[PDB]
Amino acid sequence: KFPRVKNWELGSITYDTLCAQSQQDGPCTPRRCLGSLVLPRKLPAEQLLSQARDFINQYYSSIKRSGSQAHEERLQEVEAEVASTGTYHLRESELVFGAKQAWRNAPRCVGRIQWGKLQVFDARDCSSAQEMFTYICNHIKYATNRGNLRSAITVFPQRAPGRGDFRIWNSQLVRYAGYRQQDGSVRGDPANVEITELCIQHGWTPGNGRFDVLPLLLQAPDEAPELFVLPPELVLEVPLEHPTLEWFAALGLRWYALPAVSNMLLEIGGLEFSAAPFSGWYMSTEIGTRNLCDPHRYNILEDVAVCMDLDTRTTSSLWKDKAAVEINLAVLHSFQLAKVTIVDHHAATVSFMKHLDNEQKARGGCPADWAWIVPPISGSLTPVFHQEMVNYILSPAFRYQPDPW
Amino acid sequence: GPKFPRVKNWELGSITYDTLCAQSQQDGPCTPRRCLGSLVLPRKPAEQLLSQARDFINQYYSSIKRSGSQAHEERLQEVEAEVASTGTYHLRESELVFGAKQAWRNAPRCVGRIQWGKLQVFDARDCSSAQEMFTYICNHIKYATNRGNLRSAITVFPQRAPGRGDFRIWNSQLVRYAGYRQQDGSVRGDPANVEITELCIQHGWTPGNGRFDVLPLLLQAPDEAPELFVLPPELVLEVPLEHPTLEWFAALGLRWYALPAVSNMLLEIGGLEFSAAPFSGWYMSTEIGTRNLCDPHRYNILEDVAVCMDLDTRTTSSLWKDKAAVEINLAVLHSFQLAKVTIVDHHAATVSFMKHLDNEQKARGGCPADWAWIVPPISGSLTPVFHQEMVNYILSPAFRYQPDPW
Ligand code: HEM
Ligand code: HEM
Ligand SMILES: Cc1cc(N)nc(COc2cncc(CNCCc3cccc(F)c3)c2)c1
Ligand SMILES: Cc1cc(N)nc(COc2cncc(CNCCc3cccc(F)c3)c2)c1
Ligand SMILES: C[C@H](O)[C@H](O)[C@H]1CNc2nc(N)[nH]c(=O)c2N1
Ligand SMILES: C[C@H](O)[C@H](O)[C@H]1CNc2nc(N)[nH]c(=O)c2N1
Ligand SMILES: [Zn+2]
Repeated sequence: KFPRVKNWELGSITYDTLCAQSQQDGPCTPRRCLGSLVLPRKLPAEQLLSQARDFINQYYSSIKRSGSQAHEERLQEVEAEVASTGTYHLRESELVFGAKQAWRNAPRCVGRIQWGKLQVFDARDCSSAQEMFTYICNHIKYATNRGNLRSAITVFPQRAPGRGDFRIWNSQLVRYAGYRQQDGSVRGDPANVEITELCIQHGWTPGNGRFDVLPLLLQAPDEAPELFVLPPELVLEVPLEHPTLEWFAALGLRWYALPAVSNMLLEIGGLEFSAAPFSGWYMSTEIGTRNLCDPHRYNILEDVAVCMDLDTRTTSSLWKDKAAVEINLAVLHSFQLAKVTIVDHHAATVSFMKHLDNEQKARGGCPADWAWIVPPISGSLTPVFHQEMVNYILSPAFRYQPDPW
Repeated sequence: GPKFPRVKNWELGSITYDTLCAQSQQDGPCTPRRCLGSLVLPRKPAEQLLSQARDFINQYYSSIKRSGSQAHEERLQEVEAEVASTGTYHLRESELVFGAKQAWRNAPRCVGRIQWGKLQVFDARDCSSAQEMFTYICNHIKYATNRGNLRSAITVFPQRAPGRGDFRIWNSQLVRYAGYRQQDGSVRGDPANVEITELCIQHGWTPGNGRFDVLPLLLQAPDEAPELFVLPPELVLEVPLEHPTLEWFAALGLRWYALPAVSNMLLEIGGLEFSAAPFSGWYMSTEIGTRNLCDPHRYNILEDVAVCMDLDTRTTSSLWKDKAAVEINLAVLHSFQLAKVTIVDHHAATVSFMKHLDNEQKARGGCPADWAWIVPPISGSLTPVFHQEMVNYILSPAFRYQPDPW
């Protein structure tokens, strides 16, 4: 059956027919919906072959050469390579297609209007932690681009039958240290406690600030991970200040410009890429609301509210909501002042809406995770709140994977 | 671990398993291929009734700790006999009270369920005219409103009968503002209520022309055309909205009623279907201040308020929507507080729902919850529910949606 999808602000209706191309089951069953869960409980030739035929068919269709000679000779190659090695390799152009399709298909991403514009670095000729680091520095410098950020992915070597994975231990290329203190509390970023402690275990000298940029633990197959410190001039950071509130700057708050995920797995045509770091630019709510205001992140709300002299003693003064708004404004202002790319949650979701329309004409649907797509302040003040969404798994995909340790 | 969904809170790092979902005897709209949890409305008796009935009666006896008893098996026999010979059956009084509370308890879209055990149940199963429905409704509103100190209540009209037509309240709520369609194509009042306004008029209501005219009730007794009834203005408590520091906000003439009372839902118990059974609580302040006032397709006042606040409305990145919504929300709380009318802010409320989650975990092993509806429409991740995973599934008794009577 094809689901009927309504926008409640406008009374408009479409049908999702794309969802019929899902070959992978999600977590819901008719007895119970599990769609607000972050993770899956879950976490041979014939089947690799079919995902591979499917994907190649996807690529030749994409360049409008379906059923051509080049298409059939390419299905033959793949057939022949699997048949004798139990695996195959992608052509650079195909990889480029798969990476953009994997972004296109990511249901938790509100930035997909950008999906066609992705700089793809091929790093499948990497054989050491050393090389990885080199590739990673070039990715950072390219993506950062003096504040004029540009989407990029760098694809390290695929997983292989015999052997350890290429991995980046860090969850992001830039992350702040979180230091567990004696009295139970955390200095710095509570989300990075464990990865901070792993870096110390492998011989990093720690700092003691709240914004110490972490080193990278890079691991080549079956080897101990290796520590690399990023050169400080490569990690663009943005000092936080407020348009009108003068003391805010005094707070010493800052955030880094580049959001680059480095622990997710990229799957294309049955092949898996355990190290394939990707980056775009931040939506300000990610920093203003979640990273600074989550109670299990930097948890700055009370501090800000007090500074604003708000009545902290009760929920009904709405001091939480008042402070959160200024912290998001301070993030937008500061990024705009330091000429670094940022998108607010209204502009972002408005363009997500455009993307839904585009996909509806292009593909007959768009898989989307409503809980992730709707922003964390002002949900119903943005258009996506009012938009129904069908969520499902298409391939190429980005997946989660276990932590290497 | 156990083969029941694992459920995680990402703020505290705590885990539970929902086993309650095992008791669900009704499929929702999702399947392994695609999740449909975000649709408001997905999709659209004989031997079926009996087993729905048996199930309910079994729940009733458990709740009183008499499962397996003689009174329990006799009740079962009594229900079987009745359906054997009439196609239907009837609930004992305390069975209705249990079921009505259990239906509120089961409703995945209600954040207010810490309150589920406290519900005044008005048995109106004797009611036999639209005039009488009106008396009952008025009694409900008086009781529920209690001069500002609101009280949860439900009034249950007679059940669907096979061969006879339904009791039906046409209004979606007991209290609703009119929406008048203009010549320029805009709406004055509440655009949500454009259809029910035009039906009131067709049935001979003489209409007003304000932004906040209280609609009359269109009430339908079995097999009769519906009849029109005007609520006496002294029974509809309203709160004029002001802001604690922005002195001009009172000048906008915004107002809202005290009593949220849903009147178009179907209460199903044991297979029996109560098509008219309006229930009411008190508001969480975001329903008024954020949805009713700021939705683009409702009163849509965000721009007006931001202009008064002298915000830059020509650019998204000034967060003018965000600042104005906050203030409108503070104004809803401030004004209900001053007027001594019960209201709860979205912080207080979501907290009490986390408590309710923990109570239900112990009592029943889980709690059906609709995340998109539980999370408030401003300040989501500032409330603890945002960080709580939730399992959604259908349990009976239940409030269900039903097709509009026209
Ligand atoms: C163009 C700038 C981009 C913006 C503004 C953007 C926006 C976002 C946001 C707000 C999230 C939710 C993040 C969170 O709550 O942790 C997200 C998730 C995601 N995005 Fe993007 N995105 C951008 C570019 C990209 C690119 C280049 C890729 C991949 C090539 C990508 C793939 C993903 C994926 C796979 C997720 C889900 C991550 C997860 O499950 O943790 N996005 N995006
Ligand atoms: C005591 C104070 C209560 C509060 C604060 C409250 C809160 C809420 C809220 C905020 C909603 C969502 C409203 C919307 O977005 O349309 C809701 C929905 C709902 N509540 Fe409550 N509730 C309360 C009492 C009740 C009572 C007494 C009942 C019935 C006995 C009830 C049953 C329901 C049901 C069935 C829905 C879903 C309505 C729909 O899907 O259209 N609640 N509740
Ligand atoms: C590409 C991109 C653009 C942009 N604007 N923002 C992002 C940020 O994405 C993330 C930020 N922080 C964390 C994540 C990863 N979260 C995965 C959920 C998860 C799974 C398993 C364990 C766990 F602790 C957490 C992604 C990424
Ligand atoms: C009891 C109660 C307490 C409280 N605080 N708030 C409420 C508010 O409940 C509602 C408010 N506004 C609208 C509704 C009705 N929602 C119906 C959604 C819908 C739309 C279209 C078709 C359909 F079948 C169903 C309920 C009810
Ligand atoms: C439990 C819940 O699903 C979880 O908190 C989700 C909600 N929505 C989200 N949305 C985004 N973009 N990112 C998140 O981390 C989350 N967290
Ligand atoms: C499309 C989406 O399902 C819809 O806008 C929902 C979102 N969450 C909601 N939550 C509540 N409480 N009330 C609503 O009307 C809605 N609307
Ligand atoms: Zn689902």
